[PDB]
Amino acid sequence: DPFAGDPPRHPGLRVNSQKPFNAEPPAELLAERFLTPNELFFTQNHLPVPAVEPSSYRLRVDGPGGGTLSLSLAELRSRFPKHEVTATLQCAGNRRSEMSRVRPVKGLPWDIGAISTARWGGARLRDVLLHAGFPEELQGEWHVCFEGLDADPGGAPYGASIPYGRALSPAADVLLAYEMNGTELPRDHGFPVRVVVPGVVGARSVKWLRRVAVSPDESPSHWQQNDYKGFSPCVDWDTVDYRTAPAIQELPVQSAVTQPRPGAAVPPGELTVKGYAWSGGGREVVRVDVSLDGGRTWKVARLMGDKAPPGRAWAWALWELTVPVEAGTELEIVCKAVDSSYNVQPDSVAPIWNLRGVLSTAWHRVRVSVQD
Amino acid sequence: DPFAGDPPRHPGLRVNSQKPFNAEPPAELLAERFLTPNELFFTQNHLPVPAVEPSSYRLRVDGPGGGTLSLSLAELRSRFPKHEVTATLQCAGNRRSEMSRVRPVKGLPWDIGAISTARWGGARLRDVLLHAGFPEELQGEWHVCFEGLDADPGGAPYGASIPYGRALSPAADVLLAYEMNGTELPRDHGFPVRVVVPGVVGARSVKWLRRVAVSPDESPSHWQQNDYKGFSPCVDWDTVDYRTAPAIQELPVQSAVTQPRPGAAVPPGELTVKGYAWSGGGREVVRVDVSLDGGRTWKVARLMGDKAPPGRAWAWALWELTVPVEAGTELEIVCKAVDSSYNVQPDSVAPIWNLRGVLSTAWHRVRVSVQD
Ligand SMILES: Nc1nc2c(c(=O)[nH]1)N[C@H]1C(S)=C(S)[C@@H](COP(=O)(O)O)O[C@H]1N2
Ligand SMILES: Nc1nc2c(c(=O)[nH]1)N[C@H]1C(S)=C(S)[C@@H](COP(=O)(O)O)O[C@H]1N2
Ligand SMILES: [Cl-]
Ligand SMILES: [Cl-]
Ligand SMILES: [Mo]
Ligand SMILES: [Mo]
Repeated sequence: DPFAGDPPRHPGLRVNSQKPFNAEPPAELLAERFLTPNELFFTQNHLPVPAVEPSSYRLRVDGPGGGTLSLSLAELRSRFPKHEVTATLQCAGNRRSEMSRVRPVKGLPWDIGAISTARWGGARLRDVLLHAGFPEELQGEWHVCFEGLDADPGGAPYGASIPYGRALSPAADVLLAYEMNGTELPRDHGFPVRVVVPGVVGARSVKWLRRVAVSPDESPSHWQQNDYKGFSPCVDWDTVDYRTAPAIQELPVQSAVTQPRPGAAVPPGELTVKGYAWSGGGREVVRVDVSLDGGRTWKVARLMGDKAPPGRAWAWALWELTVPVEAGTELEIVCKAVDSSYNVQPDSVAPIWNLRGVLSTAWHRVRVSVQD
Repeated sequence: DPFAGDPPRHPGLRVNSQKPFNAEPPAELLAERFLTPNELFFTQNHLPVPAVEPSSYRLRVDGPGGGTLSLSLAELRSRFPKHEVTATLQCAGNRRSEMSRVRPVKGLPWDIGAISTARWGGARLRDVLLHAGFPEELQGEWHVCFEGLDADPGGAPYGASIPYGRALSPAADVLLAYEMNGTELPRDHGFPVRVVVPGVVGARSVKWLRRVAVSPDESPSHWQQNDYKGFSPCVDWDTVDYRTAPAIQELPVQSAVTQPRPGAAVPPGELTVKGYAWSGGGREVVRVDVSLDGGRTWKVARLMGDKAPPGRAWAWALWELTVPVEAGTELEIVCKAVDSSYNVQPDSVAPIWNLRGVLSTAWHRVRVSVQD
């Protein structure tokens, strides 16, 4: 059994796949803290988790001339000044289950928790590429490809890429992280090294990093070429052409209600509605609107989190609204967020449906009742 | 009469205000060419158009030390290498009239044409600021403020600002343009010099430029402080607080059908539906979905325009779809676009309504009939 070596996990996780392991924190905890504890941080693994011996570990990074720099874990910690970045990882498949309610899709049935936040610490990718000899700017469209230590039966490793410009930008904060929420990277989250690409879909943050290579083309791996792309709602498995859409990089504006939960009965009087909101590309969320009546009237919720500099809002904003509720009434609780370029979330799922169930950002609707 | 000196305009424009002059090209022409002819390019003036004598004209630019560089038109053309940028200007109030159909708003009643595209030529703002002595990077949050030659009765000039980082970035392409579609700037469009801020709302492209100043704060002008901001649909004229929302800079994904027009009767057989689509922040539009039945089924339209580099899609994409139509049927034609960070347009206007009628990006719906 190729999965016998996997780490043990926290017992309260909402597991949707045991092998390979994929799970999300329970929604009643998801937004309980700004930083998600390492043991509740959602996990997405495509393969068995690699067992890595710290000192024999080497990160291979290909130089501009065809040579190969070979860094050990200790050298990565001491050569480069440690940088810390608090960033939210949201999986492309977050909220896929709401899509399945319209028309079945292919994929892990995530609810609203394929997203978590953490303070990451490690080397700036930028610094590692400069040390390897690359210039700050290459002419044309270049990419930085990553490969993990985890590989399938037939030898292919999980892989992804980001544009060279993003890798080199001081502002973009791309890290080769070896620390998570102040402790070392847990095995499930990439020990000893992973890439963390703030503002960008989870798929690009390659875990258990074994190689970094600069290339004129995107990563040729299956997960970069033939997956994680958005299509028209009309497209199906026989008409789908992966060359007609760009690989998902930055994600659109997103939000969900974490309290209360669907079906709940809530005491009359006052109700505190809580949730998260986030946007890709470092775009700050500037407002969250909340509705108790299915989206015909709205009030502005209160935002917490900490103002990050412009174009660098890598972390979610948690929100709450305490509102008056009348005994024996029916509520349809809805939330929607607005980002700094004023992008908004769409009303319904059907018009954004796609065969892979990714990019599910329609309003989150929660139905509950007020106790008599 | 303070407006006696205004330029004459093309006779076929859809004028919504004569003084000050505000007009849009007729929708049947809007998307007829990729570059909008200077005489049809939409015009938004807040005040009378300034009469400027070329040789006595001086652009005042404040240096880092409190000094003042003073450039003439000839020096602006010869000191700095001319750069050309094709960029679409969309006004914050575009499609405001669709908002008014839900609940009256305050503002010029634009239809779908408060948007146009042109090839601009002039000095890079960047180069002008470096010549003035500024560094490529200032610590903290800085702004570059602009003031036009046009001023109200009580002396205040039209003004706006953009973040310093945007002004200095080579990639961002901010220009002090003196040419438009190969000829000199027409008076209505800012002769002799205007700022052109690609990917950003029209309001920031200050026309008839008289001053450029770097400041730790945003432009203090009315149009930067107490206008051009987005609010919750619940907010009204007595609860509105302009300090709770950011000045609009980058705009969200947008699209509209230009052919056919509402109410048209179209021959049976085949129908070519045409329109535009655009997104702010240099984000390319990657798809346009078109529906003939009110948005329940969709087909992918065909895109034209020319692939710009990543993060620099400053120009709209024109689109068309030739579709089969049955005699004696009713059609509700709808279009929606998707940008490179996968942002999408919302289904309905009501949930994005705001008191100023700005940021109108819900699906454009056109109802027509097929002739028997
Ligand atoms: N090596 C490797 N990295 C990977 C993956 C993987 O299967 N293998 N999954 C990816 C995807 S789809 C996601 S959403 C994130 C999730 O990271 P997390 O498990 O630490 O939350 O890891 C990315 N990095
Ligand atoms: N000096 C000056 N610049 C200005 C304006 C103005 O009133 N005065 N209007 C602004 C706004 S709201 C818009 S939408 C654009 C429109 O530019 P255009 O008239 O060339 O299309 O100009 C901007 N620049
Ligand atoms: Cl997934
Ligand atoms: Cl307006
Ligand atoms: Mo993912
Ligand atoms: Mo405007």
